[PDB]
Amino acid sequence: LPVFKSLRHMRQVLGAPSFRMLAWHVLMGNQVIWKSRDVDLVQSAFEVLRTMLPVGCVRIIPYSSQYEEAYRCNFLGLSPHVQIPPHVLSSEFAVIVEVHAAASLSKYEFVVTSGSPRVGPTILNKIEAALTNQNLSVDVVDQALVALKEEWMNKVKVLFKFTKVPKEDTQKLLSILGASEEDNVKLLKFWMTGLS
Repeated sequence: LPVFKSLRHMRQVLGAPSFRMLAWHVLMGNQVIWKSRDVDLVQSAFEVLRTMLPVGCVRIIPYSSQYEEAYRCNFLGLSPHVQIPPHVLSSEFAVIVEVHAAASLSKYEFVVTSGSPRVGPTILNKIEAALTNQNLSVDVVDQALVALKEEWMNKVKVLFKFTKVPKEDTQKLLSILGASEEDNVKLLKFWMTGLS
């Protein structure tokens, strides 16, 4: 009963700024750390978050008793008293979500942190915007995410096929495809790991 049910639910619970920072890290392939007493809640978090990535981009250690580095996983679950190394705590390339009992999910308080820095990537804005509109049916949200994800994976394919070979050509192509901006370029690079 105390689990995340959707992206939208997760957004309601964590809050808008926190969700956006969390989602940006998921999308870019940065390490996502969840520290909780509750194994199932954490599993539900990952089940929800993974829907934002191509299935090939997911490497999960669901509930570890020690910190594991990024090469080990991009999704990491943790026991409550596990200690996170300083480089992680201050990293701009990881996000930590810590769950505690508070004084759906009312009994928990969530704190989301990351090393301090943005505008994109585009799929994030589009995803956040869909979650935002409370007038959206669940099926619409779900089907839109699938589509959005597919559109972005296609761009990855197009980009891979294209750079099988000037160099300024790539930016030009990307520009037509609406994917020239710095974050979009970073996302495509990461998403390419989800392809052979």
